[PDB]
Amino acid sequence: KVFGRCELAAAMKRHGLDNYRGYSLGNWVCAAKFESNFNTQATNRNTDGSTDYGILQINSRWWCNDGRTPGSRNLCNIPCSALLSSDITASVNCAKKIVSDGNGMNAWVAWRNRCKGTDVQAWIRGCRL
Ligand SMILES: [Cl-]
Ligand SMILES: [Cl-]
Ligand SMILES: [Cl-]
Ligand SMILES: [Cl-]
Ligand SMILES: [Cl-]
Ligand SMILES: [Pt+2]
Ligand SMILES: [Pt+2]
Repeated sequence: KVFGRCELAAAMKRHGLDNYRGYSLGNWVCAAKFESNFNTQATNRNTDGSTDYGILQINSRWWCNDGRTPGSRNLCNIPCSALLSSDITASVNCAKKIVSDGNGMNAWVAWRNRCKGTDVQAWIRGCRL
């Protein structure tokens, strides 16, 4: 499913991401925009052979099992395919684990390069939340 901006904000808010570990909702929406363009079914393969899945492009080396990433750790305890659902629950639950990890949102390269230090509140402007 491809979310609308305000639709995704609302879903993220419901699932407890607004200010999770100090990161305002705009940060999460901005990350989703540039990671996947709000498309739950996005996948991208990396040169190391791992793959990134879903709206937040969560990586198979560490976080989910795709059956083809040798020495994957599956720290979120889920098949990677679960991350492509139109229900964002699994993505959100796993993102919460990732962002608690030490590096915070710098784990998402597009957040670091495209959202960090910007007016991220613009991403929720106009929405009913
Ligand atoms: Cl919930
Ligand atoms: Cl929940
Ligand atoms: Cl949802
Ligand atoms: Cl929902
Ligand atoms: Cl959730
Ligand atoms: Pt939901
Ligand atoms: Pt939830």
